[PDB]
Amino acid sequence: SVTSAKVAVNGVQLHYQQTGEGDHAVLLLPGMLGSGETDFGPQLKNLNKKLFTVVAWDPRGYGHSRPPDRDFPADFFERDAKDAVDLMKALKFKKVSLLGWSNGGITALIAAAKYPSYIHKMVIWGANAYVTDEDSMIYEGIRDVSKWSERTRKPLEALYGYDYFARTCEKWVDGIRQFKHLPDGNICRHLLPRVQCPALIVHGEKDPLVPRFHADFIHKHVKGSRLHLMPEGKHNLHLRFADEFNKLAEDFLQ
Ligand SMILES: [Mg+2]
Ligand SMILES: [Mn+2]
Repeated sequence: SVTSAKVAVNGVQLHYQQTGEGDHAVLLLPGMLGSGETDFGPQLKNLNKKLFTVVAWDPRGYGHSRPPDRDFPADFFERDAKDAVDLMKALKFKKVSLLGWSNGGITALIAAAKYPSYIHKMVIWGANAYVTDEDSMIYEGIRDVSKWSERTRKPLEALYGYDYFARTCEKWVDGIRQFKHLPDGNICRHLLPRVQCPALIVHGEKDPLVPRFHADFIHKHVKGSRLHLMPEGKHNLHLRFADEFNKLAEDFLQ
């Protein structure tokens, strides 16, 4: 049983979903253009409701956190990280663990580094702490939503409507693209050494959007982190292998 609602945080009404009664609060952070509704169906239903209290948020401009419309300033990842922790604080949790997928994992790495006393543990997958030419190219091939597989496009076209969907996707490529021009193509390489909580980095060896070197780099610099490779996993491994991923995360969080 899942409840959806909005809460006022930093000038925006953020939408989120909540389920469970457990004393271990967990925030599910979605990837680009994501939402609790489209990115975390299997988690919101299957994660142990006895052990955890699960919340899936919609970053401003994504999901149902509209208005406002999504924009991508130089600090958009840090802004999402602030909103994410302020949202959990708004919901009265005193500490939380984080499950971050893709851009959501980047956000989670940032939150843990900036608000270490608030974060217990974290599980991230498909994140990249910087942008390279290989990434830049990958993102260019993702730009046009029309070129997306009817399956991957259906839920998002339904959520936002084509126009907003395709357009936001464009601004995202332009937004994630801006980092290549900073020293080291940096997004958060400098914050990895500041992550102080136990971290589990999962990576699908067949992930087509994020090269494995990004998972190896984050494992290397996040002290005490563990890196788990899934031979058949792709970028959406928590959906394609929900039961397998869920056990991995639940075993790690306890
Ligand atoms: Mg360098
Ligand atoms: Mn929502």
